[PDB]
Amino acid sequence: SSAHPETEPKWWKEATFYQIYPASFKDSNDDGWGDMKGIASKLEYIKELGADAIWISPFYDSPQDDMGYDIANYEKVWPTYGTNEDCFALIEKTHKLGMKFITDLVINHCSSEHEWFKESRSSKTNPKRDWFFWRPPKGYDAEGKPIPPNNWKSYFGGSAWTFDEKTQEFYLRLFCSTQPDLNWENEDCRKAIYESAVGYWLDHGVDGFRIDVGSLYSKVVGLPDAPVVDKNSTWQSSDPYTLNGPRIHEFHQEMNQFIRNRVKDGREIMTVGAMQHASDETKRLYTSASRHELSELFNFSHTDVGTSPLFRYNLVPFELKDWKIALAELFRYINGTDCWSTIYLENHDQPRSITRFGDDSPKNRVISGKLLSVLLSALTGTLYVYQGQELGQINFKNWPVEKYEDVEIRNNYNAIKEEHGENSEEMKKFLEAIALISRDHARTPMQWSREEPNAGFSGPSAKPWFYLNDSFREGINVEDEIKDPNSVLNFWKEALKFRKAHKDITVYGYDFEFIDLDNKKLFSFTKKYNNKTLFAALNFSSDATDFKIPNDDSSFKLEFGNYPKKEVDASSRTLKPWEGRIYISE
Ligand SMILES: OC[C@H]1O[C@H](O)[C@H](O)[C@@H](O)[C@@H]1O
Ligand SMILES: [Ca+2]
Repeated sequence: SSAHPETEPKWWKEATFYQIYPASFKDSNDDGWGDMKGIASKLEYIKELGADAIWISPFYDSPQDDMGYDIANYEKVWPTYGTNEDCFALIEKTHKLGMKFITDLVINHCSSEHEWFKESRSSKTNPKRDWFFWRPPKGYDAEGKPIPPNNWKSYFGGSAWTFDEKTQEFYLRLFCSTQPDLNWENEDCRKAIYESAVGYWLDHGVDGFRIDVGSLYSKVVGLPDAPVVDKNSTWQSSDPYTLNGPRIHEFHQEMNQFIRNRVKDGREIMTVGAMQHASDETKRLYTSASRHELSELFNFSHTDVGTSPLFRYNLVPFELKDWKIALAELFRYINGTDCWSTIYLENHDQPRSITRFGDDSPKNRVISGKLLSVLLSALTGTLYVYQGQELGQINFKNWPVEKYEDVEIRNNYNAIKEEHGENSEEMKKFLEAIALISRDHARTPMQWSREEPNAGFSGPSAKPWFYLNDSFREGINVEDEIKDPNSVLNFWKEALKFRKAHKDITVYGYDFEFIDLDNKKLFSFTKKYNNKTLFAALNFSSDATDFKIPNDDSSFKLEFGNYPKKEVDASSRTLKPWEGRIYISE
């Protein structure tokens, strides 16, 4: 383990994080929106699951045009969630339970309702004009409408610019129309961002930050028209000019130094960057401890599988190997370095992992949910569990498009309508995809009980902010799963206990090697830690599947799996349907 600097322990390397989506976790006052008192009341549940830390999605004052990711004030809790004091009390309660607390740092962009933008947009001459990206129209079209400065596509569809009538210029918004991008080229802007979004929260005791689209802060000068890579789209991905831009490391080093100098009590701060995509070299530049940038990052290749590179909402075929390789992108690069990795399958931007990567049928949803838990329990990196993942939550079914809340759905729908027609092949493909891929599959209220109609998320008379998934009626809820010894919840409790007990090789294991990489059913690998060897054999299929242990002898003992502990023949070399096994040799 000496030629493996990545094995140096840190609280944040071996912490299991639980991600809370505040709108959808727990309502304490029957207004249909989750809130901080709700979260506080459920911290014991999170601790009992086995979590070491929580990440709460944005709870700051926000119009909710992107459900919190459009922030109007970094220093004020959205009143519907509570007061600032409620938040400080929540941080303290988390701490007093022996858990760490990270907050979501959303500083590529802010709300157009933020005072910075209200000032910026007020004239062309004000001190904050250049805190955002303002450009004149490229020209005017044949109908007299202003043409945006370039061809860039919003992450939510359509143009990445919005026209301001008052000042007669467009402003850049990679996200929704009310999320203007902050101009990191402006040093005064960067310093104000650090003070408000970072310093305030450090002063109030956070243990770290999850950094929203942290790879987007550096725009290539001139904001040039992007390559026309999609021949059936008006607008084009800005990635070459916005993703991992030339100043991105400079900016992350500066922010890291700010954090180091602002902390008052010497505590260890974790940063996890949602960096989206990066070469292995770029990943190392971000997460090498000696670089003083990020602690770790999320890379999205494993959650991209089965979606077109040109458009997330066009489905494409994939095979198990594609997912194996994409998952391994998270962690293989750290081998023999001072870098660190993340491990996750779900977040508030993703559909449910059982639906995507298991089998959500009534027959297989439990066993395949447990299989995914076996996989994640054994992988190197900081593990994240998303609210409801531990219950084996699945995608919702048969929802009409108008039922979806997500601005990502609404804006993409409207762009397709405009470009291709509502009754088009392009629309049909989109509607097919949303049923599998929409962020909204993550966002239906948390299911605490079988109680009609709100599943214990709120009282029975409340109208939830977003519809319940019918799955609560099918036993996917906290109360029913606690009482079922065979539940996905009780299994996740076991998986986290197993991971912690064997943390040297589960959390810090190295020299990851695939076994039978091409296999369309078997996901198998080994890892090392000094004298120890971990071997995984995981059957992602309803068919029985054979496996071999490389250098198989007598030392390989079965330490964890999803089939009944007393019924499994450890010497057998065929996995049952959806069976997973972790063997450890010493
Ligand atoms: O902040 C803009 C977007 O950034 C990331 O994708 C966030 O995780 C997502 O929820 C948000 O819509
Ligand atoms: Ca509420």
